[PDB]
Amino acid sequence: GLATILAISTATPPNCVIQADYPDYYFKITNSEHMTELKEKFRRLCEKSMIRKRHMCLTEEILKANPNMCLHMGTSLNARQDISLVEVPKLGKEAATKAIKEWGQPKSKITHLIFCTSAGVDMPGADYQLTRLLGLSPEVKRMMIYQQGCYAGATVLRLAKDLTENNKGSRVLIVCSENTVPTFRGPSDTHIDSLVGQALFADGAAALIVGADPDASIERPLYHIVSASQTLLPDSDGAIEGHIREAGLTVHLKKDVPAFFSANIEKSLVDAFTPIGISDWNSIFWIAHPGGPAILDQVEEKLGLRKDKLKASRHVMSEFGNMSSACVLFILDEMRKTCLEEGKATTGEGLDWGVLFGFGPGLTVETVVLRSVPIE
Amino acid sequence: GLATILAISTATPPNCVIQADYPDYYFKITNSEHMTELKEKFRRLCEKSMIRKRHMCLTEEILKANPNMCLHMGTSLNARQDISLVEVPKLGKEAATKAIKEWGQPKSKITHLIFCTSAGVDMPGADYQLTRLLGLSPEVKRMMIYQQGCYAGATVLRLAKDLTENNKGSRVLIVCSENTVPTFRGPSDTHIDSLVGQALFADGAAALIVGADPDASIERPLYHIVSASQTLLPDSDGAIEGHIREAGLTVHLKKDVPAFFSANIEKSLVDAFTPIGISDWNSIFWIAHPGGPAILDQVEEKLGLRKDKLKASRHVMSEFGNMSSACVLFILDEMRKTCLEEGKATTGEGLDWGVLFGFGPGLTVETVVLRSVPIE
Ligand SMILES: CC(C)(COP(=O)(O)OP(=O)(O)OC[C@H]1O[C@@H](n2cnc3c(N)ncnc32)[C@H](O)[C@@H]1OP(=O)(O)O)[C@@H](O)C(=O)NCCC(=O)NCCS
Ligand SMILES: CC(C)(COP(=O)(O)OP(=O)(O)OC[C@H]1O[C@@H](n2cnc3c(N)ncnc32)[C@H](O)[C@@H]1OP(=O)(O)O)[C@@H](O)C(=O)NCCC(=O)NCCS
Repeated sequence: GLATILAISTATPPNCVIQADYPDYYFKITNSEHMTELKEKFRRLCEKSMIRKRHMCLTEEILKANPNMCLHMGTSLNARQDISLVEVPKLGKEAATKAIKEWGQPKSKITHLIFCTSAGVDMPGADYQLTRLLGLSPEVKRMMIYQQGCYAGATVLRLAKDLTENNKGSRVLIVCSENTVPTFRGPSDTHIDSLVGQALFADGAAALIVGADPDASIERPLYHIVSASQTLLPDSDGAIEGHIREAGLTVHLKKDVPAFFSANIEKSLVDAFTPIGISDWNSIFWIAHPGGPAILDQVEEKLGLRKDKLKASRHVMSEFGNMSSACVLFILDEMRKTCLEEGKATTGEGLDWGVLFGFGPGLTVETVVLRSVPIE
Repeated sequence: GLATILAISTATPPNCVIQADYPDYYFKITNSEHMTELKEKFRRLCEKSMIRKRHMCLTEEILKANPNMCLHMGTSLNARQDISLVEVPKLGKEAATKAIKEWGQPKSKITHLIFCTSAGVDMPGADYQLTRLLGLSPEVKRMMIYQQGCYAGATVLRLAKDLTENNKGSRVLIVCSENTVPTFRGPSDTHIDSLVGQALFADGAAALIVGADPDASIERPLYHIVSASQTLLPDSDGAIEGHIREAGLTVHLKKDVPAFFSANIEKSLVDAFTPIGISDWNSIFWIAHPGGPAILDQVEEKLGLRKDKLKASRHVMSEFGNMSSACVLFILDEMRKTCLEEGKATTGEGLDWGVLFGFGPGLTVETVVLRSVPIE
């Protein structure tokens, strides 16, 4: 009777940028090539990011039409909203349609909708827009999770667990849709942490169907959501902040963000897995939000993870970059697809128990304990 | 085993405005006294609003320091954010402290926090700020409900029901905190619907403790949350919209908003109460979001409600105005207090079953079915 993931799909905007080409493109389109040292610093950030490509619905053409978006602090929120508020549900609809097709049931059986984005707020919200675009029932029970940043891919699983398990027959559609329209901006030699965001953030959407008590004749379980926790890390106030301003969403990142997450992550593992009798962190499958490669590297080092535990998470980071809440859902899709292709015994890389982590502002750690499903 | 409201408290900023004096004050502080006809129109709106007073943390002094807030469309989002993002959790903390005192248990027993506001978004959110201000456990499970407008006082009860009932031992703190900092603006003879907002919107916060399985030795039930639904009204797209812009939160209201809600409300009553065997809408106690007096008047007329059914809802509207999500929680507090004072048989005006309605963008109707508790 646990909430069960029944289908997962993803979508990205067509427009792609090769990370190796990005420092030249970025410093040219923002008219900052005279910033020779800052460009080389950005080059190092992009090289160290461990990202091969990123999708961005923002094109050279759109940026030329909105030049204040290319300044560091140009007045541009209205322009960003005009673009993003249409894009967020549109990209989410692409992912949702594919998830519903995989699931194979009529959309009239979707009783709940969770929509999640940090790319722009509006009233009514992206949940309303998606409900109308998909033609969901007017009576769909909606939860709109706005502006919760990079841990929210786990938040929506924590939410979906309680919705589906407390409501017999319920089926929840989850949609996360994120993009760089509010955060893209030109460079500043007094805002290096803003450059880090320019090296990492990307567009993407993911959609899931979740329900308790699957009908084995028509539905196929992929993961079970066993537990979901959330905690704030000690002494971490101010380490990640994002402010919605006249210049868009400004991003503020302290250098010891990776150290906070790696220094505290084992406590979440202990609290989540000791009650189950589990203590070997290499004996569980891992989905870790790739907020940056340094978070994943330092967690790996601190815990002594074998070097392939984080392969699925690093693969999504490499092929898609930091798509905020969407990343962990992309990673679940990657792992179950790869396990089916490679003939593994379970959707969790042949292991039975797994952990999914969201990392973001607070500092907040979201810890979800999963069970895999056998692949017969 | 139903989610049960165990404590309710409210808070308002000290600064109060008498509605009879507001047209003169408003047209003076916005430098618009030459708008003689528009001022009289605003006078009629304030007279017809059925509001006696409103609380607003915004003072003449603060508005003088932020003159772009007094224009109709002056660039002012940064100024509004600077004020509102501090005020929202501060006013919420005042209500939360009082609710926790009423409840009487240690704040370490609060396992979940729902924070709700449409007065300003930030990362981390007001839930984070409140957790630190109150000293809740770092492991409190937080849900941040941003920008869902006037139906969200019911949304948080719908959310709290599933959180508490799916988690044994859980106790949820709900805080709604709303204010006029993002919406206050000067008048425009081409934006009459914006004037309607200036006549109606107000500041306030409410806080509740909710939990299933109350401990009768230490806790006192006030209401049980039996069911919670949400629906979009047919052909209503665009009737209420709110946009987060460089000039703040702009408000857009069609004239037939009251007709949409009154024409469709009985369907929600039918769906919610027919399965319980209830059809007499005068036989249940009522909590109705006072989005404007015309909504309450037209619902009353359409359904044939006796003229005192909406007394508690109209009382809160009169003494506090439209505080968005906080209103329905103020009304629950008023009704249980009044019923205790007047010696009624139940916290629901002596009736056993009750309905609580949230109204807002979509158009969305939130329908919560309540049970009262006997007063011995
Ligand atoms: C950004 C990142 C990929 C850079 O990788 P790295 O080069 O191996 O790490 P380094 O310490 O060598 O950083 C290289 C340079 O960027 C600077 N830098 C990195 N993070 C920075 C930050 N948050 N603020 C300011 N400068 C920063 C470093 O100081 C260094 O500058 P310098 O060589 O001129 O002295 C890596 O630091 C990372 O993944 N950080 C976590 C990112 C994060 O916070 N994600 C959450 C976003 S919501
Ligand atoms: C605003 C309100 C109190 C006015 O009460 P009322 O005077 O009895 O109703 P009226 O139709 O006579 O309105 C008076 C005037 O305001 C105008 N008006 C009212 N609502 C308006 C709107 N949404 N847009 C533009 N004008 C509006 C009317 O046209 C009328 O102007 P006029 O006399 O010069 O022709 C009442 O209409 C109400 O409660 N409306 C619902 C408010 C609402 O939408 N709340 C949700 C906010 S999120």
